Amino acid sequence: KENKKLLCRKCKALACYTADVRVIEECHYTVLGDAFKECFVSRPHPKPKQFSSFEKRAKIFCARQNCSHDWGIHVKYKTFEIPVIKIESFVVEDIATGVQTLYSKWKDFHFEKIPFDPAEM
Ligand SMILES: [Zn+2]
Repeated sequence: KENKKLLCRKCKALACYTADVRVIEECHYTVLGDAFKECFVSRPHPKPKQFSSFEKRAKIFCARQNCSHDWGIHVKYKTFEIPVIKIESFVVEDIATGVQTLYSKWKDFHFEKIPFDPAEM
């Protein structure tokens, strides 16, 4: 469908657009672009889990002051350090109507799911 906005569930700030999204291994969504790196901060994790396709390194959070809502983890995939976000952490809003949706699982959120390509980086 049309491009869509993802807002910090807790603080509503603008995180990114569906267009910036890319999918790794079919069920891991990351966000291309520098703009997005301006929205979250990484906090190292002392007891990182051990996922299958990537290596966890930290939890990322809304940069916003007095928000710091949990958005997801930051990882090493192949040779890139990239974020991996949780849909539940956001609110999907349609630009032209402001209708906002709360998804709990990407399986249910339906947009153009472009497979992550190292080209774009
Ligand atoms: Zn926030």
